[PDB]
Amino acid sequence: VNGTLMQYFEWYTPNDGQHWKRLQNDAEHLSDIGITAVWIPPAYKGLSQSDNGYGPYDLYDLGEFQQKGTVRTKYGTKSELQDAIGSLHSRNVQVYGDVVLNHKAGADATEDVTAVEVNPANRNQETSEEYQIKAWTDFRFPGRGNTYSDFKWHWYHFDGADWDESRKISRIFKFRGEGKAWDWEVSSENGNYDYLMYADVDYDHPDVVAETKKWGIWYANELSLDGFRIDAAKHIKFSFLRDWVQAVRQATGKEMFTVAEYWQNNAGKLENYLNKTSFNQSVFDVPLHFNLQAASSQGGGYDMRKLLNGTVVSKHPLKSVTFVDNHDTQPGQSLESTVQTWFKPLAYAFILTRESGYPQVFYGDMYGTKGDSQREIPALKHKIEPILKARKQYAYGAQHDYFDHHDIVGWTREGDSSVANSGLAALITDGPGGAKRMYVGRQNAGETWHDITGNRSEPVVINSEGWGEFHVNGGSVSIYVQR
Ligand SMILES: [Ca+2]
Ligand SMILES: [Ca+2]
Ligand SMILES: [Ca+2]
Ligand SMILES: [Ca+2]
Ligand code: NA
Repeated sequence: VNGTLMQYFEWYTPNDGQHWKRLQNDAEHLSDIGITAVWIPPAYKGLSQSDNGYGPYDLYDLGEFQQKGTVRTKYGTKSELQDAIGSLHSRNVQVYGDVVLNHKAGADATEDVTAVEVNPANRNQETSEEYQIKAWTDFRFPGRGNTYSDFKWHWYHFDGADWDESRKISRIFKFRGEGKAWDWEVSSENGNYDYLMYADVDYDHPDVVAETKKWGIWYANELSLDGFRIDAAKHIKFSFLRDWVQAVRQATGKEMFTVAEYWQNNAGKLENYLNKTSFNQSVFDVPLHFNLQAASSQGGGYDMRKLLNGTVVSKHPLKSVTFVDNHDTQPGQSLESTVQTWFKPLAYAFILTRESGYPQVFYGDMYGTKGDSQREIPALKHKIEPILKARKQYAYGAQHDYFDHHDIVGWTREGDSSVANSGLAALITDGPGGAKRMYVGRQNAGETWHDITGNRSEPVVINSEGWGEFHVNGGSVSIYVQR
């Protein structure tokens, strides 16, 4: 059966501490609709209870130690998360944990550090003489003590930070120590993009490297994780991420599927990351997201024949996780670039019914986003579920592509003899509707097919040769399958 990932959170998921309970409760629904793996938000204690997890304070605190004035994380307690995972597993759904290793946030105290400022546009350039700062680098874990790990962090485990408590100024500070330098290889944007936010981990420090691998193995074993989602990969030494994934696989003996968030609309840079990590991990198909977003925003003017241009799925399908939107691209967020609602079902058809790539459904698209703009994403589950059913029950067999018109494009799947009544014919259009003759396999001759989305009520009969004349409404999607 085809695999389908679900990102199970959005930016505005509530800080009610009930998200793991929500997931546990949704396990049956997710398995029923065909989700086979869930990517959960960072599960460890952030700089505050309300942090989404991307400002992690203590990786070893999964919502079980009193730190930051709370036991639970934003999402709930450790036991609640373990219950959610147990429910998913009972329904043959896997769980991928989010791994936030770039930086640490929320230090317990400052320390005196010799530092230099660097150019924000070229971090390889020092722009001040050395001076003393007070940086937030002492991480002591007062509520955990030595439980699980007696490692304590200090300035020297980091390459830099962006705040000096002495002068109360925000700059990119690079620390001075013994052979300190920004890590390589990382994205070359801004000269060296090792530094992003908070206190940047130094992946040159041998103790840090060993400790982080130890943590990775611990985290997998503690939650019985089936794989990982790596946050902010372009800001972390690539050979380190390569080795870290391998270390966890060696210890567990498990596949440990991993997808990295390498946030760059550049297929060539994404391919470089794949090479530098020995093709041991997938990447999100950032270019495809941007293409889909472009099509959704040009009011019909986008050349739909070009949807696959420059995408990772077109070049390294087996290493691509395709997606429509995420918590960073949703309205009001840092990488805001939302696929417009009218086009969203078309985009889901594109990632869920095509043969290549590992598609990811976004919780915010299914259930809606709860931000404060007058342009939040509505709950589109009623439009995505039919497309998920198309994936689960019909998207099998040989695929034929029809990227042959500036608005109306489509593809078919012939079905597989081992999946009863499988096969489909999909059409999408960014402009006025119309028709397209497409081949669905001579073995489907004479069959009555119908649009599983309900957008069109008229059935299509496959002729004696395996060709059907399919129809799509304007700015819409139709996916035809056996009646
Ligand atoms: Ca370094
Ligand atoms: Ca970094
Ligand atoms: Ca067009
Ligand atoms: Ca058939
Ligand atoms: Na670093």
